[PDB]
Amino acid sequence: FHRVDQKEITQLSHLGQGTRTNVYEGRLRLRVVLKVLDPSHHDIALAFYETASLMSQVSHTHLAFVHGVCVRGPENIMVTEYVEHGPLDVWLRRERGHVPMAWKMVVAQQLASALSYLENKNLVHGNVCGRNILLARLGLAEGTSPFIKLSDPGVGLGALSREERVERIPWLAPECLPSTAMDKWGFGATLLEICFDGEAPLQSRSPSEKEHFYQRQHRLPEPSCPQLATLTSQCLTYEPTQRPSFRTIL
Amino acid sequence: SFHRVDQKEITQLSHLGQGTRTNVYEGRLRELRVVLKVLDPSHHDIALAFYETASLMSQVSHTHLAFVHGVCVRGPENIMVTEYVEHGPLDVWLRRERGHVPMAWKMVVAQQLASALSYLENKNLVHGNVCGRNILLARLGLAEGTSPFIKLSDPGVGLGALSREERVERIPWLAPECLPSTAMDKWGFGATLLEICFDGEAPLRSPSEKEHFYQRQHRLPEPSCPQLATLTSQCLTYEPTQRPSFRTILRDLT
Ligand SMILES: CNC(=O)c1cnc(Nc2ccc(F)cn2)cc1Nc1ccccc1C(N)=O
Ligand SMILES: CNC(=O)c1cnc(Nc2ccc(F)cn2)cc1Nc1ccccc1C(N)=O
Repeated sequence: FHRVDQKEITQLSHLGQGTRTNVYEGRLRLRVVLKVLDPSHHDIALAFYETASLMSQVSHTHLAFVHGVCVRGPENIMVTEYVEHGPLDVWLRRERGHVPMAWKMVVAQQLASALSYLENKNLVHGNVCGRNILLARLGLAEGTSPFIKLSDPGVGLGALSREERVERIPWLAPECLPSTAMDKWGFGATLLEICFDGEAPLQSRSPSEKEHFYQRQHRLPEPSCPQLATLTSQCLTYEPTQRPSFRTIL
Repeated sequence: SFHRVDQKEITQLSHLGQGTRTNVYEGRLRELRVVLKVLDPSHHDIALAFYETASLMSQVSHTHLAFVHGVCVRGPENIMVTEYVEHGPLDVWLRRERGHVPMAWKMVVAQQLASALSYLENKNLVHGNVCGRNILLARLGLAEGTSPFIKLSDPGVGLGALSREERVERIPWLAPECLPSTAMDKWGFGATLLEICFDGEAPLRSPSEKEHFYQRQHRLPEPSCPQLATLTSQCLTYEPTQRPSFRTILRDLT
């Protein structure tokens, strides 16, 4: 990745928080988003640099751009693309009950296209969820279509604690609780989240209840949209090898 | 004239901005995404000028003119239900993108605006409120890379119903002969080309200073873009009859 000097960036409004990060709007000497990692252990910083490296070596219409990394004292900052309308799950909740099925199907194909590209290069995202799908275009006007970008996955999944992995249920693949196959589960859980207008299954459950659900191999709900019922059931199987490829899904 | 929309058919969503005696909101029409132009509580003569705009826009059809769905009366509020475009007003977008809007992009917008105005001129219809704020971006042409697409918004409350103070606030888009005809839209068009060339920074100042500028017949700046210098000078002439027709302007833009 490219090294960004702190003199080149300006930090502005707080947008949200990610795993061990704070997300801000900023400027790059361009409007950008700064993902500021908390003062962390070197294993976390390394997992953060690996994500920056991954995202800097890939290029796809539906993957967000990474400008580089800035080290500012104990803070590691990923300088990333600012996407106009921000996270999908937030927008879906605000528009609940008024998002058509045809709109949701365009998003699903766009996400599957980004993930087919990653699968073809044997690259793992590991954090596919509605919060990480950014809306570049809303597709609300007649004769327009939405346009998404999959955000970077942030701190790599391998560096997170068990508690953080439990917090990621139901997007977390069950084999990760104790491969590219994990993104098929994340994709399936995100399609459920989309079908339910940004209300993910198991959102009102405790960490203990979420861990129990996976330990007993309980299966996530069938979506309310019949067009994605078979696809989600095939993606949300506990046996990773039985999940379909993104070429097939797409 | 226009379709009547019952308030049960509309949902009022987020505030987008304000126009002359109006508040603009995003909305839904039973669904389609729309924009609701909510007129302030007004006298009957102001409401009538608002209905006249709704009637005008409902009787015309052009790919670069915004569609009007109809009018809803909600207590003392008159609401024009209009077409929603994804990216909003041109002047706002230009200021945010200042310094990286190429000249070829600005020329597509100019041709598209001249096309809408040639259509109105051919029907002897006056817009009276051509400005960057009223040019709506349906497409930026950036994600797909294929060029912008605009819609000229409705003119809102008819210019004839506004006060002198409101007309002075509309300088430099206001034609000077309107301070105390389709010719007025050439001036508005010319002032909008300047505004576009300057990345949404229009020329001109206090109301008194703007009124003096017109009283002394001072001429607006020459644009920084040499491709539109002659066209703007011809459109921004104080003698209305000396302004070129939109048929001519539209052929010159090719
Ligand atoms: C790689 N780039 C991004 O992740 C990114 C790009 N554009 C954004 N626009 C935006 C626009 C309006 C608004 F109100 C909020 N955000 C937000 C972004 N991140 C987030 C922002 C907040 C919470 C989570 C994320 C995240 N998943 O990182
Ligand atoms: C006839 N239809 C319209 O005029 C109209 C259509 N679509 C819009 N989309 C949009 C999308 C995102 C956003 F941030 C803001 N706007 C804005 C519109 N009006 C305006 C909105 C604000 C201020 C003035 C006008 C105006 N000139 O009336």
